Order: sequence, then C-alpha cells, then structure tokens
Amino acid sequence: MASETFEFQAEITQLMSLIINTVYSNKEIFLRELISNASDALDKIRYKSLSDPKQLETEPDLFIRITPKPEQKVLEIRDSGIGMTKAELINNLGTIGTKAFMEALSAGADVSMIGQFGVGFYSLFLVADRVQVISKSNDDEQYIWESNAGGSFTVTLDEVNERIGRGTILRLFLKDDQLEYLEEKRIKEVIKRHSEFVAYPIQLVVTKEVE
Amino acid sequence: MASETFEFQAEITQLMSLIINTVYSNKEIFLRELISNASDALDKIRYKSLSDPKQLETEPDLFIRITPKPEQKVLEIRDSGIGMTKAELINNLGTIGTKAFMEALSAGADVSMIGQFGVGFYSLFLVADRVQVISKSNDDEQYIWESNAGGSFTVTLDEVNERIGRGTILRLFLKDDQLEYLEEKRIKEVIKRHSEFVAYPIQLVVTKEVE
Ligand SMILES: CCO[C@@H](O)[C@H]1CCC/C=C/CCNC(=O)c2c(O)cc(O)c(Cl)c2CC1=O
Ligand SMILES: CCO[C@@H](O)[C@H]1CCC/C=C/CCNC(=O)c2c(O)cc(O)c(Cl)c2CC1=O
Repeated sequence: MASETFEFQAEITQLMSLIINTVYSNKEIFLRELISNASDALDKIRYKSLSDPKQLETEPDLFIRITPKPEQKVLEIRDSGIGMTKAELINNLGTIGTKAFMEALSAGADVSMIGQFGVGFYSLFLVADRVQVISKSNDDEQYIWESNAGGSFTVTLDEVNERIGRGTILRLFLKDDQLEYLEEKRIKEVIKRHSEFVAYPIQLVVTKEVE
Repeated sequence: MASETFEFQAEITQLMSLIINTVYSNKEIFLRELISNASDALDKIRYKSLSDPKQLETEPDLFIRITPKPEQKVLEIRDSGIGMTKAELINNLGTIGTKAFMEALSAGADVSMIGQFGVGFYSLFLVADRVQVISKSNDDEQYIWESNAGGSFTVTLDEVNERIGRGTILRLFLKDDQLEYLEEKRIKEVIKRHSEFVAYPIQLVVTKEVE
C-alpha cells in the first residue's frame, strides 16, 4: 500500500519548525487546541446531521476520547466528528491565517493565541516530534496523514489501523521529555483547566494491571 | 481483500452448537480458559525466545490485556504471545480431545472441565454468539479467523484492525444477556476468582468520562 508524498506550503513548514524547537514553557496548551478541533468536527457532523440524519449511522455516538499508549510513547485524541477525505487532509493540513500568527508571535504573543489564528493543530509539535492524523469521512476511505515537521508529509490509504466508523484520530508521538502526557492525573488536570465548556463527553482510556 | 471459507471438522461444529445453546449457569468460566490460553501462548514465545532472543523484538512486552468495548457489545482479550500463522489458525481452530469432552459432558461433567480436554477455546460461545480471532505470528502476516458457531469459518488477511506487533486478540461479540462482562467490576471479580496464579500482567482497559 504505497504512500504519496506532498510538499508543505512554505509558511506552514515555517510555523512547524519554530514550534518543534521552541523553549516555550506552557506546552500543555496543545490539548485544549486538539479538543477544540475535535469539538468543532463534532459540531459539523451534528449540524450536518440536522438535514441529513443518516450521516450519523457510521458512528452514532458523539464523543472525544483520549488514549495514552505508554509503551509506544504515543498519545491519541479521537473524535467521531465529520472527519476528512483524502483531499481534505492534503488541503487542510499541508497545501493551503498562518503567517499572521508567526508575526504576532515575534512581537511577544503567547502561543496560546494560536487557536485564534486558526492554526492550533500545529501546537501538537510542542509535545510531539511526529504525528499521524487518521481520518474517516463518510465520503471517503480511511486515510493516514503523517508529518515529522519537515517540508513534506505523506498520505496513505489505511490498511494498518483500527477502523474508526467516522471521525479523526490524532496520534501524537511524544518527545522523551514530554511523557507526562501519558499520565491519567496530568491529562485530567489539563482537561479541567482549559476545556471546561465542551458539549461532548471526553472519555479517558486508562490501562490498569489488576491484582 | 477476499475472505476464504473453510469447513469445520464435524465434531467441532458439534461442540460449538451445544455450547451456544446451553442453559448452563456458570458462563463466567470462559474467561479463565481464554486467559489460560493467553498465558500458554506467552509461555511459548518466552520459551522460544530462550534460544531465539530476536523473536521478542516484534513486541518486547509480555502481557494479557482485556478491553471492554461497550458500544459494540464486544469484549477483547489480547496477549503478546507467540501468535498463529494463517495455516495455524485454520488447523488449530477448525480443521483438526474434542469428542471425549462431549462424552464426559453427556455423563454429567461440568463444562468447567473443558480446558482439561484441550478445547476451552470453544467455551467463549457461552457468552458470545460470534468471535474474531486476530493473530500475528512473527512468521506470517496478520490474519482474522471468524466464526459464528456454524459449520464454516472464514480467514481473511487483516487490513482493517490495529496492528498487533505479535500475539492474538480474541474479539468476542457478546450476547445481549451477557453484557455484564463489559463491566470493570464483574471482570475483576472473575479474574481474581479463577486466575490467581498467572505469570504475566493482566491489564484491564477502562474508559471513563472525565468531569
Ligand atoms: C489548519 C488545519 O486545519 C485544521 O486544523 C482542521 C481542518 C479544517 C477545519 C474543520 C474540518 C472538519 C473536520 N475536522 C477534523 O477532522 C479534525 C478533528 O476531528 C480533530 C483534530 O485535532 C483536527 Cl486537527 C481536525 C482537522 C482540523 O481541525
Ligand atoms: C483447540 C484449539 O486450539 C487452540 O485452542 C490453541 C491453538 C494451539 C495451542 C497453542 C498455540 C500457541 C499460540 N496460541 C494463541 O495464539 C492463542 C492465544 O494467544 C489466546 C487464545 O484465547 C487462543 Cl484460543 C489461542 C489459540 C490456542 O490457544
């Protein structure tokens, strides 16, 4: 199953590089941004479903789910939102707001503003050096978009991950110094602090050895 | 990705049908049998690794993991044991002990003996009307064996489920009256009662909405 490679729009590559290298202290803001995106996508499939009810049948439950995978130093944020087609992943995430945030930043702006420029997605590079966005739109097959903050990303038809009925998974490969975001306590503390007013259930998946 | 269909050896079909239909009370024994199988497979990759250390690299952690999936009425039991090749799944599970258990049964035997006849796998039909066995041996690709207790099963190259590095997942589609096995409390109670002496960590995956 062959990967396709695409070039990032120049300013996006610009944004990603300063973030992956930054010494900024409050890296935990990435989670609010990703939950905010998840909530948005859930709004869209819900609003969409107002006039097209069958759009919900691929995954009737509306949720945001966070799943620590300690062994792989991975953190996943899933939602059963509207999802993105292959062409949406390519367009939305790489090939097409941005520059103005970098300008605000260089003047003293707090990266927490990132979401107000519409580019909070990229805040994930505060805690991760690599990401896979796995997405299933009702309108397309399941696809994997992958980036390590370089100048190019890949998109691959998904034959390796669990089927999500509909929606998007952000699979973050955490940096070695950022492994705290795998911890149930840390995660819950960050959720409560910055994501108080979310319309959808936020589920936390915890793995505990029984005794 | 095309399915292949195989016929069950007659006595196996025999065994499965009486179990899926039985009014037997103590259906919870299925879990000890599946944990026992998981432990066995883990023994085999560990013993195997004694003379062939690199066999462990596909999945360095040795664990048994149970994952309730309430939305799908599914219960998964995973291990990172030795796993089964496509030919092993076909051979082991369908096409090749058994009859003597059915004879013990018809004389008054308790189905809890099933494991002593080497066929405890089939006890899963006490709680499930359908199963998918997903397996990855170091020696083959990932495959899905599926049965609903009929006279035939299917085997399909796996392009739809998460990659397991190595091992086996039993995905049980629980009957409507058996949904109690999705419950953290129930599961823990059954583990402690019948699986006290297990050499490997038994991990329980619990999904909890945060507030
Ligand atoms: C600037 C890049 O574009 C994005 O940020 C957008 C894409 C366009 C805007 C909204 C589209 C609807 C579907 N959204 C998603 O699938 C999505 C999600 O369900 C969680 C996320 O964490 C991100 Cl990232 C995205 C994708 C996402 O939020
Ligand atoms: C009678 C049918 O044969 C089986 O029962 C056997 C297959 C032959 C014996 C042992 C083989 C080593 C690998 N075992 C597995 O992958 C396995 C597992 O890791 C969990 C299970 O729950 C079952 Cl079921 C099996 C498969 C299993 O235990």
